[PDB]
Amino acid sequence: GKVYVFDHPLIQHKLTYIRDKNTGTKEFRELVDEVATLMAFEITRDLPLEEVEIETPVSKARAKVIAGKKLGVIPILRAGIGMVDGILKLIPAAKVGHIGLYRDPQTLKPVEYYVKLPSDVEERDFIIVDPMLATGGSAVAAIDALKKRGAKSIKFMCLIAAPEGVKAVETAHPDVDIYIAALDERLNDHGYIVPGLGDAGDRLFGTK
Amino acid sequence: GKVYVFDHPLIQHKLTYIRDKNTGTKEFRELVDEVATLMAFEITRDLPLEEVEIETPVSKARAKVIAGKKLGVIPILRAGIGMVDGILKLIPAAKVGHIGLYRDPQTLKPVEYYVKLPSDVEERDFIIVDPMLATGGSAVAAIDALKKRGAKSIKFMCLIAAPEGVKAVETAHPDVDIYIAALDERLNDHGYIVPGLGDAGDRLFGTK
Ligand SMILES: O=c1ccn([C@@H]2O[C@H](COP(=O)(O)O)[C@@H](O)[C@H]2O)c(=O)[nH]1
Ligand SMILES: O=c1ccn([C@@H]2O[C@H](COP(=O)(O)O)[C@@H](O)[C@H]2O)c(=O)[nH]1
Repeated sequence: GKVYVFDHPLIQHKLTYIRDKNTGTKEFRELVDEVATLMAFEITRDLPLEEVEIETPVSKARAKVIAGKKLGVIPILRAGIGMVDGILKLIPAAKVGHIGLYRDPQTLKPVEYYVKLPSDVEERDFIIVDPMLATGGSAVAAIDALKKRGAKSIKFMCLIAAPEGVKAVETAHPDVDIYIAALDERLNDHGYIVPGLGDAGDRLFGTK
Repeated sequence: GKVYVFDHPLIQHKLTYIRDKNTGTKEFRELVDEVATLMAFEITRDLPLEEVEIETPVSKARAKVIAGKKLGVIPILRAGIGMVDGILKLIPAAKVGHIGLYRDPQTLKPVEYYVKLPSDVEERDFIIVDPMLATGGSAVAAIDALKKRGAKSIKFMCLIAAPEGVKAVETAHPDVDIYIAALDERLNDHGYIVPGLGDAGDRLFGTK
């Protein structure tokens, strides 16, 4: 599918401090939440409009309201929770589901481990969120997880992504669009995005 | 100058409930604040970017930060304060100035009455805010007020505006751009925008 880069100068600005190694855990946490809300605005620019008829204190009028559709925000444990409340600010109605993944010794990919979703799965559109899209491993497992439960609308959103990871998602799931804030250049032997921002989880929780 | 209409479906959605006569003062207040923050995002999409060199926990990097410029938010008493904090959320650094206007018995236009601005006036760009742009009377008086103090960058932003009021501003100040969320059709004998939303001040403060 297509990848959308959100280049708003405010996102770009906050992203810079998010990357800087000197930004402590508290600022990091707060900055990600902010960039999360900002991207939520850009992404929801799609929401279908239906027009009703209201009546202001002056006269009647033809206004518009949001189409009426169910939304689902699903963070990938653990660094994923860092971007939920930010999105929930704009869409308080959206339901929140979580997904855990485990990794085995001699394997090349993560695997579904813990899944909790809202019961109306078949109906609502979902947005899987995770700060980093590296090898695409965790993202793919997560989407496979959702498709298996029958959600037919899946979008992925992250701050920073690596080419390989984007390709991994394209290949495995061409029907899923990707929303990123920046596309870095590559991965290193340990799987970190370069230049990236280090370990999202540690920077967020300030703990292991 | 040019008028920019922000048609984001979220703004359109919230605007509808803002107009509805049945929305009580508390929701109104809160809804305006929200639409204010949302418009603040759209308007600041301009902010110039300068690129610095940071160093993430993984490697060095070339990032961008906001140009560095001073901003001023100036509400027109009284319904103007309803949109300040919403904007301040995105730009906490911006300074806040107020402007009061009085009206005399046999006159056709408002007039500067109370003015308090940050001292760096000559330097910073300002955004005058007021929920409604009706006859354009109050807006013009307000801009005249700022130009007289030597601010050379002035933008006007409101929720709903009437054609006459837009024209009034164009005529009196062609160098000021206008940012609105909706352009209604006309004014009635009492000066209210049709369909509009009634008296912004009463709906906001719930008092006279
Ligand atoms: O530089 C990186 C790369 C990955 N991850 C995290 O490691 C997990 C594995 O991503 P992936 O390698 O499966 O793409 C994801 O939860 C992601 O947030 C980071 O925190 N920093
Ligand atoms: O329908 C309207 C028209 C105007 N005003 C308020 O009355 C003042 C006068 O605007 P104007 O007639 O000078 O344009 C402004 O502060 C504006 O917010 C309203 O509350 N509702």
